[PDB]
Amino acid sequence: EEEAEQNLSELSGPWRTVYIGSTNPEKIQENGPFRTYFRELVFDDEKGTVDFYFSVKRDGKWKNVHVKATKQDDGTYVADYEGQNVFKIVSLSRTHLVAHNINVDKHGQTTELTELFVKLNVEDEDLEKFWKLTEDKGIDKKNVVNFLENENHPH
Amino acid sequence: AQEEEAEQNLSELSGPWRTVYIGSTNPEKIQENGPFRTYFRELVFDDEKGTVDFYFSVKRDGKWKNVHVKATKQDDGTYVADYEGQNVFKIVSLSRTHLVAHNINVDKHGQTTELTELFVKLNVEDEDLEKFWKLTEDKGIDKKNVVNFLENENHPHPE
Ligand SMILES: Nc1cccc2cc3ccccc3cc12
Ligand SMILES: Nc1cccc2cc3ccccc3cc12
Repeated sequence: EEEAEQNLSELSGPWRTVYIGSTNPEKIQENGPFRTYFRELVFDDEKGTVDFYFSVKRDGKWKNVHVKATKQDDGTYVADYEGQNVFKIVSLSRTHLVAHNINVDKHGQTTELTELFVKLNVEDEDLEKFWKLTEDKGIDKKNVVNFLENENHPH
Repeated sequence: AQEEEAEQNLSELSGPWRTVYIGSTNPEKIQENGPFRTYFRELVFDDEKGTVDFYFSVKRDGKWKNVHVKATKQDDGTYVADYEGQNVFKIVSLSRTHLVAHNINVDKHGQTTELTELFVKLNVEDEDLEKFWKLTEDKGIDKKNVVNFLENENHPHPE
């Protein structure tokens, strides 16, 4: 019985959007800039940054977007995306993230958003059980597809 | 006496699941446009009827399809289901977060293919859901202005 050491960087990896709420419905409606499907998040304790990787559909087509947020002294984060954003992490753990974002667009319009995201965790022993079974059945490693990375890098 | 009955309570594990890895003795079956290149979405276990409903997506002929398959348990402990032929699969390892399975498929030409798979569950805890709803209520956001991204038709394509 063992568990990996807790590190903020250990939180990095595949994450998925569960719910997103908005004070302005238009921002999260179809073709809205904040109807974001998360792919991955990367936390960097040293630089005080969080890199966001998500997909959003615009003009009827899906786009992959990357946004880097920078932490401030007050613990909040700032990021440039469809205007200026100030993001606060309300709750964070190995499996979930609840955040509050304040966005002010190119027209001075303010929108507040809430979100719940969940992390997809793949444990070491589960991976080992999969590979053992795979080799027991005589399946070549090149005959294995990684669906998770496909979902994390869509098109 | 052979083995004894197994106290089975998997109803608990129902919910959103995702495909991590799928291996195959026949690469054609899981290559692009392959029938088993299946992206899981949801799994529902019924302990009383002894079944498992699979909800997944697969790309066929350049087109995405949402598929629903019902599997039925057997005295054997394995499950059988019809999908691109006859299937007999076994759950090798299972927990609140992962599923490792072995499936044997025989297509319409009698060809036998063995597949292995690792799937992970997307667990949404009540404590976290409550935190989200409280925060959402605090920001004066109406429940109708909240979008569910777990169960939504309009989503990105993995390929
Ligand atoms: N700072 C941000 C940058 C890009 C997308 C975001 C999407 C969000 C969704 C819910 C709550 C906060 C969010 C912050 C975001
Ligand atoms: N019963 C099933 C129906 C449809 C696709 C499946 C894909 C699988 C992949 C690896 C192991 C078992 C599988 C069972 C499947």
